[PDB]
Amino acid sequence: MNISDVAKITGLTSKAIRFYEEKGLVTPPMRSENGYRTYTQQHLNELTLLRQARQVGFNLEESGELVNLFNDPQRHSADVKRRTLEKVAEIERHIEELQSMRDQLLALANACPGCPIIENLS
Amino acid sequence: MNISDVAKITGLTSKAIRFYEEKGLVTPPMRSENGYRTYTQQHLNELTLLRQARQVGFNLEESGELVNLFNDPQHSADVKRRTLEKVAEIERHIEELQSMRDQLLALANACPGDDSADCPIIENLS
Ligand SMILES: [Au+]
Ligand SMILES: [Au+]
Repeated sequence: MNISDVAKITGLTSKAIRFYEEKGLVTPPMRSENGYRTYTQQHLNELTLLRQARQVGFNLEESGELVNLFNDPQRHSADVKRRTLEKVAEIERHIEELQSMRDQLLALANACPGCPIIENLS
Repeated sequence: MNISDVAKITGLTSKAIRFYEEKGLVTPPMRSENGYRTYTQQHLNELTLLRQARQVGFNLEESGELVNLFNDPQHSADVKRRTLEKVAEIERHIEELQSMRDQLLALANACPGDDSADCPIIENLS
């Protein structure tokens, strides 16, 4: 496949695909007799993984490590699990933060008719 | 007040304060006899609103619009409206993080968590 198809299939922008290549986070694409990029199911898997890991909160470095673990035939599922539970703790904190912001906005909204909001924000 | 005083009082950097002005998000300050910016309590109020609006979820334009409403002599329900949409947006964000947490905790529970290569987490993420 060419980069365009890989994009449509993975839900990543060509920009992003080329980016992960520049960072060395995914297996480089192959070059054809013409000098253009072609990918295989293997590249599709690595990129899919990378996309979903970013979606669930993993940053770049971590996402790359997951690709490494993915390509490691002798990976320890325990290592992946520890990383996943750590990531869960972070998501929990992130949730607590957003909840704290939501309560403050709701308080401001409560004290308002149809302006405490603006007055207290400045 | 000069720009440095405003920075100390609001906690914003002088670069940030110059940025807000450059983007017309706040009222431009006047000039002193020597050509330096002079601020008034109105500037402190706009910059504070802007800093707190951002800290509580609003983006730049939304913050700029909140500042425009602030300066208006007249819109209780026009702000309560914006405020409540920002809350709906946050709740949706919370809903999404919760969903990712549960999904990761489901995969982790299915994980052997041992020295074998079989891994449901890696498998259902790639
Ligand atoms: Au209000
Ligand atoms: Au696992």
